[PDB]
Amino acid sequence: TSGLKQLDSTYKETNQQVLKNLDEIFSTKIGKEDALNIKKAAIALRGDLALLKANFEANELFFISEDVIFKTYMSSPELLLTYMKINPLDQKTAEQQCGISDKVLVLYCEGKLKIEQEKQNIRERLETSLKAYQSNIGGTASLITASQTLVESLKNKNFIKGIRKLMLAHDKVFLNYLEKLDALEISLEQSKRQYLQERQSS
Repeated sequence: TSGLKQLDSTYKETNQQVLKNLDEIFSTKIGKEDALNIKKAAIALRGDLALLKANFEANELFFISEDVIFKTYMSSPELLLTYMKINPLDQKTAEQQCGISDKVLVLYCEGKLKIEQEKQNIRERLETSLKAYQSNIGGTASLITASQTLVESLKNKNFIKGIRKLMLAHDKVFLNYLEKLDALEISLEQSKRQYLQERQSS
């Protein structure tokens, strides 16, 4: 989806601007431990913003490499079956879980197992992303209080909305990988099914 790179881009741009005006937004004689709190919030918000960007960028990185997998060995049962022949699982696991006589049925079984593994990896990533986001998005609120004009705080509000739109979009990419792998697992069984109808002709 190209709406992704759009959201991505708007985030990056306006995040750069906020980091630029950070000294200005939080700007600094007897009750001036309040100025400490201000410099405290400033420091905290840098950290929150940075951990958020770090999370997105780790995700953009996984997507590039994950997408290739869905163009290659996870693109069809035919290709996964091939991958699995060349790249079989260790003898322990292929015995505990895949000790069946037909050598082709072992490909199908090692295949399903591979899809399962991939699903687990993807959900863990989505979970890590979620946790990292949730623990940092709240700190972003400092921006509203710290803005001096109402006009400026509504700019910051709209900035934060970008963060959330982009994050929602990332969640959807994860969920969609999980969907593709589930559909693949079905195709693989439709494939296993035909193999068994074709096997009963000999």
